[PDB]
Amino acid sequence: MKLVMAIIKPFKLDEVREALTSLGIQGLTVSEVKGFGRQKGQTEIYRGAEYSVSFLPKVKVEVAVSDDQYEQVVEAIQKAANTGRIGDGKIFVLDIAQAVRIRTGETNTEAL
Amino acid sequence: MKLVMAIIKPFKLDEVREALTSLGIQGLTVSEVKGFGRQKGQTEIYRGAEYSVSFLPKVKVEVAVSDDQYEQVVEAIQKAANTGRIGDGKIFVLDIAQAVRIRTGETNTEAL
Amino acid sequence: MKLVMAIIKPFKLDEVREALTSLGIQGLTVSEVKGFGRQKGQTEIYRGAEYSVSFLPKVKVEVAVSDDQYEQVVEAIQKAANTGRIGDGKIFVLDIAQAVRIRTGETNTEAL
Ligand SMILES: Nc1ncnc2c1ncn2[C@@H]1O[C@H](COP(=O)(O)OP(=O)(O)O)[C@@H](O)[C@H]1O
Ligand SMILES: Nc1ncnc2c1ncn2[C@@H]1O[C@H](COP(=O)(O)OP(=O)(O)O)[C@@H](O)[C@H]1O
Ligand SMILES: Nc1ncnc2c1ncn2[C@@H]1O[C@H](COP(=O)(O)OP(=O)(O)O)[C@@H](O)[C@H]1O
Repeated sequence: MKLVMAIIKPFKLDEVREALTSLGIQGLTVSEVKGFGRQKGQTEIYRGAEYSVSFLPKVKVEVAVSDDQYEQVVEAIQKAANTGRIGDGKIFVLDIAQAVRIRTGETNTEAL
Repeated sequence: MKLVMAIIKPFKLDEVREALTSLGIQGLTVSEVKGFGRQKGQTEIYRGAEYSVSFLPKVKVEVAVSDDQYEQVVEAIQKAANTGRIGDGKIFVLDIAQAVRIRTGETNTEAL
Repeated sequence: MKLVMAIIKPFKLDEVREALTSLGIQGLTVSEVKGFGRQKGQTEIYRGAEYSVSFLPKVKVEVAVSDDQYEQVVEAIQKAANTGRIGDGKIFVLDIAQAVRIRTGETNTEAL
C-alpha cells in the first residue's frame, strides 16, 4: 500500500479525478493548500517587515492505492496534472503500514 | 513511532478526541478536507463541462503515537468514528522516522 | 528523500520559510490546521453536550528534502519556530519512496 500525495494546480483537479476513475480508483481525499516555489506571490514591505500580499492556491490530492497500482496512479496523475508551465507541482509517494475502512473493519487492500 | 491518519465524518470528531484522550494521547492535529468515494456529491453540466455543485466535508485527524500505542489508537478511532453508514472513512498508518518537539528539543517518544 | 512535516504557530511561518530559504530549499507546501494539546481552547456545555468555542490555529509546513538535507532542515525549522512557550508544535519526518515533478517528469532529487 502507498499514499500517493499530489500537489497540483486547483484547476487540474477535475481532470485528475477523471484519470484516477479511469484506473479504477474508488475514491480520494482533497485538501486546500498554499504553494511556495519558483513561482511566487507578491510581497510588500511595511514598517521593517515583509508581508505576503498574494498567495498561490494548490490542491493536495491524497490517495491510497495498492502496490500493484501506485506506479500507474503516479503516471496518470502526472499526465493529468501537467500543463507545461511553471507551478505544475509535485507527487510524493509514502509507504502505508496499515489501512482500515472505518465502516466495515476491512483491512489492507480491502480497506482501500 | 507512527502517524495515524484518519479521514472521518466531521461530526464524529468530538467522540474521536474523547477515545484518544481515554487512551492517554496528549494531543492531535486536525484538517478540513473534501471527500470523494462511493458516497458522492451532486454534479451539474454547463456548457460541455461537468461541475461539482455539492461537496462532502471530512475531517482529517493526524496523530503521532508510539509503536506501543498505535494499534490501540487505530482500534479506538475505528470504534469511535463508526456509524455503519456509507462514508465512514479511512485510517492510514505511516511510519515516522524522527520526531521533534519544537519547544523543548525532546525527540522520539518524548517528542510526542 | 524525506517529507518533513512541521506543525507550528501561524506567526512563525515567515521566519520558517526564511531559514529554509537560507538552506537552499526551493519551495514548500503549507496547510491551515487546528491544534489540540496541553494548550487547549475554551469549551462550553449546552444541553448535555460540550462544544468547543475557541480553536488553536496552526500552520502545517510540508517540505520534501533529500537525505543529505533533512537533518539540517529539521534543526533549522526547530530553531526558527521556537518561542519557549507552550504550543510551539511538532516536526515529524516520514520517508518518501518516490518523487515526481509534474512539469518536467524529473524524479528523485531532481523532483524536489
Ligand atoms: N520542497 C517542496 N516540498 C513540498 N512541496 C513543494 C516543494 N517545492 C515546491 N513544492 C510545491 O510545488 C509547487 C510548484 O512549485 P514551483 O517550483 O513554483 O514549480 P515547479 O513545481 O513546476 O518547479 C509549489 O507551489 C509548492 O506547493
Ligand atoms: N483511495 C482513497 N484514498 C484516500 N481516501 C479515500 C479513498 N477512498 C475513500 N477515501 C475517503 O473515504 C471517504 C468515504 O468514502 P466512501 O467510499 O464514500 O465510503 P466508505 O469509506 O464507507 O467506503 C471518502 O469521502 C474519502 O474522503
Ligand atoms: N500526538 C500528536 N500528534 C500530532 N500533533 C500533535 C500531537 N500532540 C500535539 N500536537 C500538535 O502540537 C501542538 C502543540 O501542542 P501542546 O502540547 O499544546 O504544546 P507543546 O507541543 O509545546 O507540548 C498542538 O496544537 C498540536 O497541533
